[PDB]
Amino acid sequence: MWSHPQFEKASTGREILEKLERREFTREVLKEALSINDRGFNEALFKLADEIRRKYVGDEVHIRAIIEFSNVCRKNCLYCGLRRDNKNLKRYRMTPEEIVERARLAVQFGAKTIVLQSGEDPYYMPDVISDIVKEIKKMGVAVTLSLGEWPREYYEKWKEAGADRYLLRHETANPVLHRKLRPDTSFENRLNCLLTLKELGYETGAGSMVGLPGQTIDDLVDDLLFLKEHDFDMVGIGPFIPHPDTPLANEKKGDFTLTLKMVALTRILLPDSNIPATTAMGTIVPGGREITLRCGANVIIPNWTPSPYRQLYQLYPGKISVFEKDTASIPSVMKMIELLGRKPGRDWGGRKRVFE
Ligand SMILES: Nc1ncnc2c1ncn2[C@@H]1O[C@H](CSCC[C@H](N)C(=O)O)[C@@H](O)[C@H]1O
Ligand code: SF4
Ligand SMILES: [C-]#N
Ligand SMILES: [Cl-]
Ligand SMILES: [Cl-]
Ligand SMILES: [Fe+2]
Repeated sequence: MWSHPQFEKASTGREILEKLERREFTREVLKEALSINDRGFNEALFKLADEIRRKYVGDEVHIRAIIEFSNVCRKNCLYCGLRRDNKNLKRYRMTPEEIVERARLAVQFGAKTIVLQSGEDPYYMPDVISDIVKEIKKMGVAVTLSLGEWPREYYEKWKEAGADRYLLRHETANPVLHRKLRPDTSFENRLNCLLTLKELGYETGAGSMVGLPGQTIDDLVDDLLFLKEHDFDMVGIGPFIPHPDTPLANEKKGDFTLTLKMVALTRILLPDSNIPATTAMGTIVPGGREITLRCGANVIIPNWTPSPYRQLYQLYPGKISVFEKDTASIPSVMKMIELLGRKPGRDWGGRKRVFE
């Protein structure tokens, strides 16, 4: 019987980069790009993604100020510190006046988008959110909501109240793992929400965690292909960070390099999308968001949740630095952007269609 030797690894890695540069995004090519463990291949992939980012989204790093206004959640996701079964966390809700005034302060510090994010907290839904959104829209900025899965009628009310964008990370495109990790719901529910949000005219954001328990490289390829299929306006990617007060406490943490390759491939697949350097990337490696901004990301989301709430929004350990004042994050990220040679966004930074 005759032999079947593999190709040399250097020549394989060079061929994969060429396929990516020519935009031949077959499953095998995406799988091999995520499986190669070579510093020189990875650096060339990050440079390709940085090139694409320069050409189709430019040098602005858009600043979105987030206010995490309630840590109450009716769901029980196995990865999240806010899951309802975690009784070892003090819960909070901000008043609408606190939220609106905190948003006004971020606008005065120069944020051109306000992100409102919460647990799935029924107290607010739908009418308290609508009132808050109407007040923030009078400040002349964009509004992004990130409130979870709700009925079409609620999404429609919030669009009429003026909301521009909605971030609903898809978490994992594998439906069997999705149901195991999110026992209240399903990938079909999550996708139907994203489809409803797009049909209503929101700019929509999806995106997965990298390194979840049970997730394989083939699953990460399916996440990339799902993102490509829908041409999402925004994509939020970060590593899974185990939380000690959850069932996943003892599982492996998501790997930084693999997550950065996911960000880089997402930029290559979706050249004009908005891609944050997420909080979780800054949690796992010192300077992690700065690195990610050189590997295809073009958005940063400074934490604008005020004390004493901000330290209770404990999605994962290490998320909040207790050492600086709760107005430090917007000037800090502006300094970071300056030192990278980039500039803050000039307008609201909505996704544009310039590729093709
Ligand atoms: N342990 C963990 N590690 C990393 N990211 C996590 C995490 N737990 C939650 N997250 C991320 O935090 C995001 C926001 S949770 C708040 C918004 C809303 N309840 C929703 O679920 O969409 C989730 O989309 C998820 O990707
Ligand atoms: S990920 Fe969102 S829905 Fe799930 S428990 Fe956390 S806050 Fe609730
Ligand atoms: C999220 N950053
Ligand atoms: Cl946004
Ligand atoms: Cl921050
Ligand atoms: Fe985020």
